[PDB]
Amino acid sequence: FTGSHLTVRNGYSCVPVALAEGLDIKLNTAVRQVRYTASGCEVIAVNTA
DNA sequence: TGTCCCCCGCGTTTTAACCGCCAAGGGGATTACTCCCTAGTCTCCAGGCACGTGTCAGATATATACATCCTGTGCATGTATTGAACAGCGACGAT
Repeated sequence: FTGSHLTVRNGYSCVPVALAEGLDIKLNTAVRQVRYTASGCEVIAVNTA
C-alpha cells in the first residue's frame, strides 16, 4: 500500500469492539468438534469456565 | 579555414666545367680480287586449300542454393523528471 506508515493512537481494539455492535457473539465458548453433512452442520462447543 | 613545413630567394663558399693546344694510334673508309651464293629458268608433284559432312563442346532456358547488402528490431547506459519522505514554524488545547 502507498503512503506513510501509521498507528492507532488510542489502541486498535476500538475496531473489533465497534464491529461487534449488534452481533450475537458467544463469549467464553471454545469449539470442540465441527460436524458437516449433506443436509446441515453441527458445531459442538464447551464453556471455558 | 587553419596549421605546419617545404621550397624560394639570396649571400657566401666550393668545385669542376670549359677552353685552348698538343700528342698519338684506333679504327673506319676505300680499293682491289675471288668465289660462294642467290636470281633466274625449267620440270616434277605433293603439300595445302576448297568442299562436303558428321557431332559434340558450348550456348540457352529454367530451377535452386549461396552471398550479401542494408534496414530494423533488440540491447544497454546515461540522464532528466517526478514523487515521496525526511527535514520547519506557529497556533491551539490539554495537562
